[PDB]
Amino acid sequence: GRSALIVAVLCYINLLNYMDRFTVAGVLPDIEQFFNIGDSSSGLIQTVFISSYMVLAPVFGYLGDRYNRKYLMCGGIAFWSLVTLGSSFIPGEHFWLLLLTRGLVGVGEASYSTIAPTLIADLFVADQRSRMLSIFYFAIPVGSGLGYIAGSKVKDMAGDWHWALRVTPGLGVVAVLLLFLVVREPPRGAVERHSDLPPLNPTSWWADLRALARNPSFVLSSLGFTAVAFVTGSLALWAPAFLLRSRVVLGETPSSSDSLIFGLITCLTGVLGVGLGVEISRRLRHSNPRADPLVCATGLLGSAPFLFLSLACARGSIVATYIFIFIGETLLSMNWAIVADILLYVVIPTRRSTAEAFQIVLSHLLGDAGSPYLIGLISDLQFSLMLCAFVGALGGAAFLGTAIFIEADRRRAQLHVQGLLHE
Ligand SMILES: CCCCCCCC/C=C\CCCCCCCC(=O)OC[C@@H](O)COP(=O)(O)OCC[N+](C)(C)C
Repeated sequence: GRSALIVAVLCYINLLNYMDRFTVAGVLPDIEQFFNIGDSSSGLIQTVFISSYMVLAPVFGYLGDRYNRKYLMCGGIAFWSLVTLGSSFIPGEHFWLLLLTRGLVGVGEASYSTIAPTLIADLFVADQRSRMLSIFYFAIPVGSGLGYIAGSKVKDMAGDWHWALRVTPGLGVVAVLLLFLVVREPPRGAVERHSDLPPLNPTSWWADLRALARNPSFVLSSLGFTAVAFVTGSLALWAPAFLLRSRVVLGETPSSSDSLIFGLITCLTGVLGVGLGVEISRRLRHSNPRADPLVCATGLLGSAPFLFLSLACARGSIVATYIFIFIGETLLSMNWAIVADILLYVVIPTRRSTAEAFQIVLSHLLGDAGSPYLIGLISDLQFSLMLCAFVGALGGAAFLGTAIFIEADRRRAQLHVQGLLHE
């Protein structure tokens, strides 16, 4: 009864998190005009954000494995909300202030995104964990899309680009108050372990890193998740320009309507993919214990041919291409929630924050330092799509390799929880 309200609070804070991530991307051309900057500086904003995020994710993993998770989350939320509200007041003489404030936003969001799913892990069990993680990753893409559209509409109505950063910090003191009042910090593995036992002690951090590098299920699911994130990021970067150029060749248009249509499509396939993936994995898991990574691999390698045929279909019509991309993105998007589950049952509750931090670092590094840096390098159009398909096939092989090792690793972790094995 109280854990449902905790899940509602965490879903709301996740929606706010991605809203604050994308509210500056929904206002980008007026930023490019205000500070007198070219094309590279928007990529510099996003690069500073993701770099601070990746560098400060391991620190908050190490802190959330050993200290009060609710206090660190409250501090992170208060920090990024305060620095956003302060970043609203930057004059046009200094752009590096905007860069530094984006870095601090990245720090706070790294804190929250590293620590938050461990509470959902420690409050529920298998199927209910799967459904509440489904709600969490329902909250991410609606948050991103609504943040873009809210920044854009607030800038259009108010007339100043600064007001795009003034909408989100007002909904941040509410999240801090809710996280202080409603959420109560659960023990590390309260439902995976009886209450009469002494609490589990966190060992050294080097032992945590060696133990997280010695199990193959977690590493291979992280590599599959990395490949999926790379494929989706490159596709979202490439698709609107491709559809515009297709309508240029046909002659319909000699970036607003197609952009909003593709944004609606991305949001709807995100929520439908998370829902369908959790549903199929929960259905199949009872008759097959290795069904989560198999469903991940089926989603990835069954999304591959729909996108592969959309390029051939785009010459004839547009509606069939839209439909086929809508069908492929769902199978691309099951993997978020299913990979979050696969992480949260193969890792000891004294290592889940470090596992989330390592997964964040690996995924964001090999996806976002690679796609806008190598896709644009090899593009300047079919070899980029062939590289995308090769990475997708490698991710499918990684998810099958996860399916080989998921039983032994889940058993070893659940026996380590019960104290029957000692490291
Ligand atoms: C039981 C229910 C209890 C409470 C219910 C509340 C739950 C959540 C509340 C409200 C959300 C509903 C509104 C629908 C959201 C749809 C999002 C939406 O329509 O977004 C508009 C699109 O334009 C966003 O996509 P873009 O940002 O363009 O794509 C990115 C392009 N890029 C180049 C910048 C990378």
